[PDB]
Amino acid sequence: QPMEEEEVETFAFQAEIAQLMSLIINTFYSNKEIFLRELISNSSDALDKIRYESLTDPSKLDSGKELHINLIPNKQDRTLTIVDTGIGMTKADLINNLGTIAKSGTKAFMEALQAGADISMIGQFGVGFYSAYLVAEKVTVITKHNDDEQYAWESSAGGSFTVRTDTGEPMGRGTKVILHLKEDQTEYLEERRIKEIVKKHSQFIGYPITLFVEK
Ligand SMILES: CSc1nc(N)nc(-c2ccccc2Cl)n1
Repeated sequence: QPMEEEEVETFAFQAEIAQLMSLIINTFYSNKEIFLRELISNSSDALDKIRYESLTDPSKLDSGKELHINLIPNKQDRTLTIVDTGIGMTKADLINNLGTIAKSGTKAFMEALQAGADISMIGQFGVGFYSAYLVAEKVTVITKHNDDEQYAWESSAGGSFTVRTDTGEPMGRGTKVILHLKEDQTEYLEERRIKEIVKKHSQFIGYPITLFVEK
């Protein structure tokens, strides 16, 4: 094929977010399983946003009426994908919300964690997404909002992330978080383990979850 050209935007994480990511990555924490509760909570919040906004404007569901979460472990590529049909993010929302803008709870959470707080407290500080780095060496976030095109965000930490127009499979609306798991964290690809953690932490979320198991 003749050479194709793709635009990439590389961003630096806000200094404190980068400090938090390094703390989560480079330090042992027990109870890493809470990463799933945090991502399912973000999906649930996104599904509430489109649900309430569609009450006033039902055409916001032209990109899909079904409001749900799918969990997709892939043992071949060692990824766990969390997909929702929530509100999604515009490119601007994605750049702002996933690393460039200082988050209110970052400083406070780092002090709490170092003082011996369990990693489980992360969600209360509004930085729960970053718990993905307890189990993943790389995270890819694919998102589609009614007001913009589909975008792919990705980071292996190291203080930067990239954003590009997604060349992958289009989604009607919502967000897909792809966790590229660390070699020692493959238990999160096991259906019994995923079911255990969803029953323990994610029972009252408001939307149906479906776990897709590879035969
Ligand atoms: C606003 S739509 C949305 N959907 C999901 N699943 N997650 C998020 C989110 C919120 C904060 C930080 C990172 C993400 Cl990916 N945002």
